[PDB]
Amino acid sequence: MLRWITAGESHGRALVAVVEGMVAGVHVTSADIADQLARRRLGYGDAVTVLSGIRHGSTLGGPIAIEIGNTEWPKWETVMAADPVDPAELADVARNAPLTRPRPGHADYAGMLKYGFDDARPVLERASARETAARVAAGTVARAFLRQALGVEVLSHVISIGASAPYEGPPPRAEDLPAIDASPVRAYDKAAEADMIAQIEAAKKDGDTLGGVVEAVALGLPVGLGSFTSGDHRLDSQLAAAVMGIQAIKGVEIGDGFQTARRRGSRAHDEMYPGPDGVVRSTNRAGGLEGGMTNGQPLRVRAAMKPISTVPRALATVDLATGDEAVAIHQRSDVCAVPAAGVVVETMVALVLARAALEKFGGDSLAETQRNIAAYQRSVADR
Amino acid sequence: MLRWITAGESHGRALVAVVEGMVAGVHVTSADIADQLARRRLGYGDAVTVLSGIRHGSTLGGPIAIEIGNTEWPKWETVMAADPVDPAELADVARNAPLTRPRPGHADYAGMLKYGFDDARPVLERASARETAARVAAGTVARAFLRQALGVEVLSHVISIGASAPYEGPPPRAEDLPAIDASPVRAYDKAAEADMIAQIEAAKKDGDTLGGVVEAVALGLPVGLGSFTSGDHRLDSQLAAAVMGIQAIKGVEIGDGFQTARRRGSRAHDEMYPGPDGVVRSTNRAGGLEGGMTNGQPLRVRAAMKPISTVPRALATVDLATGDEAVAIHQRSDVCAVPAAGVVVETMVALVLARAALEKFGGDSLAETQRNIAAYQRSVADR
Ligand code: NA
Ligand code: NA
Ligand code: NA
Ligand code: NA
Ligand code: NA
Ligand code: NA
Repeated sequence: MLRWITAGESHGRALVAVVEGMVAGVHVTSADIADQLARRRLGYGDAVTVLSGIRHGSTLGGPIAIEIGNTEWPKWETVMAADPVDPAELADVARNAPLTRPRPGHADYAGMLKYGFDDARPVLERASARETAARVAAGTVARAFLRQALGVEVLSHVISIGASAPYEGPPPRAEDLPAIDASPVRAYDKAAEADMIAQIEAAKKDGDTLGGVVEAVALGLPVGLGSFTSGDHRLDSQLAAAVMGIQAIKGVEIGDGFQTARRRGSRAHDEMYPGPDGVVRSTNRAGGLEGGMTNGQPLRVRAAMKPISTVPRALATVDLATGDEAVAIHQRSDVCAVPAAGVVVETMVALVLARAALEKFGGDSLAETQRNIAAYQRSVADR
Repeated sequence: MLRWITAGESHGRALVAVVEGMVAGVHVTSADIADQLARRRLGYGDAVTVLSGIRHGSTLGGPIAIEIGNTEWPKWETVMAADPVDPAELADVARNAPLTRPRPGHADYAGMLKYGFDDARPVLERASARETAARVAAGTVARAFLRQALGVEVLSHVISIGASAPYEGPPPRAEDLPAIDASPVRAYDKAAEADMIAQIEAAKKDGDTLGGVVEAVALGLPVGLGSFTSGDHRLDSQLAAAVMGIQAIKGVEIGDGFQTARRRGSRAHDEMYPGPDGVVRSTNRAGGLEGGMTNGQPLRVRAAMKPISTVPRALATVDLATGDEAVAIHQRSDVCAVPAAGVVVETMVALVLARAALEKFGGDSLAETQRNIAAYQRSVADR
């Protein structure tokens, strides 16, 4: 089974992603990884070393380990040293001071209590969204597989930021990605773009921060990934887990999501009609999933992100050392990370889709998986 | 690790739930199970046999197997026979006729293609929401554990059905459950109740069907279930998987969810203040989770359900046998199943919470787990 794991602290030496269970023969390079890491850095308001699992630009079949360096490591090499440091030397280092005032909205408080820590540092170092870089590295392998095996593309666009009027037009196609990635807020629609940029400008002036909604779209999927046989096998379950597990995400929808719940059955679903090469539909309210399976239509997954950067001077907290009232201090200064969150959602979607495809189509090498896919597609067409 | 699995077809002999990894010593009976199954039958518009794992009303520590009979089995005992039946005898049975016209919105089409079936019967039998009965049986064990180990209660109430004005007042407490369960639409609020009942009456008159939004609330949780250490360990990920995997669910939110994404950082989070016995908060926008962990506040999980019963004569489909146009025929006749969906969401929430509690607190018997919980609570209080 395809599996992924990330490791690293925000201010540690490096991050590591390991992907286990990918077939041999998938073409992927350090340059591909770096490119996706560059996309994760997009938005208005990462030295890669492949350590294992890839040879001469082709996966080997074994575990793929990717390291992502921390460029600021020299500043942190004592405070975040793996090995013991003389506590007296450490006592003279201002950077190593105690963080005992948890930020509302973050892991700090619950993580400190959970693990019995008197300092937020060990919590925030691992909880931080810097970890999504390691996710994106892993996701690159999944992306390559999906394209080479299935001709599938995963992209995203931003629906809303702050109080912007949500973009409710049709989703983009793959060929629209260059224009989206060139948008300061990775919007597909120019009117929504302007509205969102205005929201960011206003927040920036007010010294405030914003969240937003993003949509990942996966195109070209075969019918029948996921299953109806149990709750855990439904692809929507799997996608929900992968997307909700992203830092700052507080909601996930498939297709028209919560709006579908307000609609009558007569207008809620996607009717089917005859076509040359199979059943066709004129709507995709379902967002490409029915009964837990891909149905041939674009997969559409939406994620709601809370504002992720803490606001200066606004939020009351408690100094856990004393029990006294305090005010929370920020660790990040960006007004909005929604555009980049879209890229992270793409990654998580790709990983789940790749896993589901390997579950159905099997194989130990790409050529084998491809034969299996072709035979399945033939069997469907011959219906 | 606590694990659950369901088995059964809608018109098979019986359903089975198996729960593995529950501690010995939890008090739970067949009558408790039947009571929760009765709750699953609530809403305006199940013979239980415990086979293993419980002795004299106390769990044994091994796998708990619960069987739920199908009262209509005699009608289906040939059509759904496990063993071969003479195809000629079968050919004279109208009930065994082919279902080759997939219902929009259901598993039928994708499941037929996935598994190479020329009949929807094997798909709809397993995909059907009758399977949620087996979930509720399993969930009863989880509920008992949560109450006995942690004093935790899980309940639900309905937010909206069809185009009703959503209830956005405060959530109920445990002591409100009798009033909610006595409501025809399991609403906490009388004004919202009337609005929802009107929606159902209008749909019923029009020969249409409805979906809706429900909120599960879990009260009394300790701080620090779930973790920030990876995407899969975040409790919101786990809850999202469990809830989105329920039939007909198309969206999941934690706390204020998608609305949080429209708010500024200054008004999006729950500030902390000093209190006698620990940090206190005046808001719960987060819905009881921060950084993937319980934070002490009520857990609030919302689920969006599409309308789940097919509408007579409305939906075009295709006869897969011929390629000809057709109109979809329904398998269920209820206008709205939202109130009951709430009960199923409670179950899935309970199962995930019980699993997370056993992960942190360990133990093989309830008394052992309880000692571990008490010691943790003491250690927190002694901060
Ligand atoms: Na780590
Ligand atoms: Na190959
Ligand atoms: Na679409
Ligand atoms: Na079964
Ligand atoms: Na015990
Ligand atoms: Na609350």
